[PDB]
Formats: sequence, C-alpha cells, structure tokens
Amino acid sequence: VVIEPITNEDLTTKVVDGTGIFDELMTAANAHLSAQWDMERITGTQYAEVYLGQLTAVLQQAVTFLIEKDKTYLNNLLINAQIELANKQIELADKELEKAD
Amino acid sequence: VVIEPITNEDLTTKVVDGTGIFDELMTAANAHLSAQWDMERITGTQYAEVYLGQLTAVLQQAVTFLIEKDKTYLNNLLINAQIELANKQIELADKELEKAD
Repeated sequence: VVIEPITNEDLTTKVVDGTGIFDELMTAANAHLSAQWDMERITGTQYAEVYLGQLTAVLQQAVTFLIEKDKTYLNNLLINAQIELANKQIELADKELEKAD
Repeated sequence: VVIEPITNEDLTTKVVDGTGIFDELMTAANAHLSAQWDMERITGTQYAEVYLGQLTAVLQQAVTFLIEKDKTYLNNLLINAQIELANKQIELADKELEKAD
C-alpha cells in the first residue's frame, strides 16, 4: 500500500463545501440539519445556532479521525500478518512435536 | 481475512440516510424517536431538539466504534491463535514430562 502524508489540506480546505475531513463532517451535520429544517421544525436562527454550536466539537472528532485512520488501517494489516505468523508457528509446533517423539 | 482501509466514507456519507457508521447511528436513534413520535408523545420542536441534541455524542460513539471494530476482530483472531498455541504447549509439556522420567 502507498501511504500519503497528512497535510493541512486533508483536514480543512478553507471552504464551506471543502474536501477535507472537517469540511465533510460539517456537510454531513448540515445534511441532517437541512433535513429537519425542510419540515419547518426549526427557524433559521436556531438552524445557525445549532450549526455553529458544533463548530468546535466536530473539529475535535475530525482531528481524532484524521490522526487515527491510516494508523488504524496499517495496524489492522500488521495484525493480519501476525495472525498468519501465528498459524505458521502452530505448524512449526506440530513439527516440534514430531521431532520430540 | 481481507482488511479494508478506514476512509472518510466509512464514517459519514454526508447524507442524512448515509451508509456510514455515524449515519447509521443517526438513523437508529431517529427510528426510536419516530416510534415515540408516532404516538403523539413529543411535538415536532421537541423531536428536533432531541434529535439535534445527540449530534455531538453519537458522533463520539460512532468514531469510537469505527476505530475499534476491525482492531477488535483481529485481536480476537489473535487470541484464538494464542489459545491454540497454548494447547500445543500443553502437549509439549506432556512430552517434556515423558523425556523427564
């Protein structure tokens, strides 16, 4: 696999509909907000109050996800490799039992 | 097993009925909310107030589950392999007792 560097443009594109992770999380939260607002359930003021109220915790979640995405994928690959190595060690344990008799 | 990379599209699809984990958790919470609301127990304003009030903690739970799902599965597989290796070591301990006599 080819790992890519974590740059500033992977978190925020500095645009509302950006391609970053924080921008995508904002777009996803705004999707639910718009779905609720299209049913005259919230006024524009409450729409902006809720949308802007999550500007500082969704950022935390986006940062946490960005830091622990590729690391998690690589760790899963390493765990799979270790499982294969454990199967090989089981086979070697069978051979060890034979050379023991 | 084939491990898949953890991408942005696995958390949020940026749609209300998305295929991500956060989107599925929102759909599940909305299912209970709709079940309660179909019995005239909550007004639309309270429906949106409760639905939007969990937009920042359900995100935390979705992130935690997404990070620790494949890792947990691989760890369980490794634990099973270690249990098999422990059984093999018990057999080798029996052989060790024999070559001891």
